[PDB]
Amino acid sequence: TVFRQENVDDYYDTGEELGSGQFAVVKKCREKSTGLQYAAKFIKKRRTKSSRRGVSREDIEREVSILKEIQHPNVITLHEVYENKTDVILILELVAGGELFDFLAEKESLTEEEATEFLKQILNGVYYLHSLQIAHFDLKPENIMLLDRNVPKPRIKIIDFGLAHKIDFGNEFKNIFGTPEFVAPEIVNYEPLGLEADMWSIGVITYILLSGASPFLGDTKQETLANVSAVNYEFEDEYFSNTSALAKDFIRRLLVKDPKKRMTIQDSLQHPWIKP
Ligand SMILES: Oc1ccc(/C=C/c2cc(O)cc(O)c2)cc1
Repeated sequence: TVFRQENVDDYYDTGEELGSGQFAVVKKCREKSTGLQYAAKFIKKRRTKSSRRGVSREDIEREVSILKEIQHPNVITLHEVYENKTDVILILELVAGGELFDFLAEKESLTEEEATEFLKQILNGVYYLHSLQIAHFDLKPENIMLLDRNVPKPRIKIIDFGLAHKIDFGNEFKNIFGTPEFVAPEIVNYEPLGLEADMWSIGVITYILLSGASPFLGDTKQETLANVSAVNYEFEDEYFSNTSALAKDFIRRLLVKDPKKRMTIQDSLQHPWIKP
């Protein structure tokens, strides 16, 4: 599928940089015809078939195809796509309140009410995605953006569909692999993957929200991955002594090695810690 090949600068002006990663940079921008503001994600294309730099056309097209399906208050949306010889440029919805990661670095730990206010929105977004058989595969606090961080109960949107896949057979076997602290054991073990992997990541996020600590983090990536595969985590009393047993139960039923025994998104919404 081809994208708009007019110069994006003919239609948008860019401003502050929002972040950058291995293959992409995101810049705030403003559409000239409407004055409306967006986030332009410039993804570097692969320059040869066998290269390891840049992102393959197949991978870019997958991210775009999934994003085109999405319209939900808790998930980022896609406005337009441009391309030139060097980049594909996604014109994404602008969510300007910063990463949940940075919000957490300030509070250092959330109350259960604050955590569940965020988690209910994350669960609602993931429920929408999983209902469409979309596995995100990269859920973590850096990929949850706040609309406005200066309100008591910030609203959020899930971002970053660079690893997302449609799961139309119940599992995909593609060597998908995200951030070690957040990947499920089936990712670590290179096993068939499905929607269940996201539910594990939600368990990790919840543990972090409540404690400020990462459940599986070792001193090296290989230690973290070994800890994940072995389900090597525990609720440290220093962090969790005043946390409810029901909150621990919610986490415990997500950090389950066997994907078939792990809570699904629907289970998580009915769990007594979440359900009103
Ligand atoms: O509306 C938005 C759409 C996308 C983004 C992306 C921000 C971002 C943050 C990082 O730490 C690294 C990165 O590569 C990108 C921010 C807002």
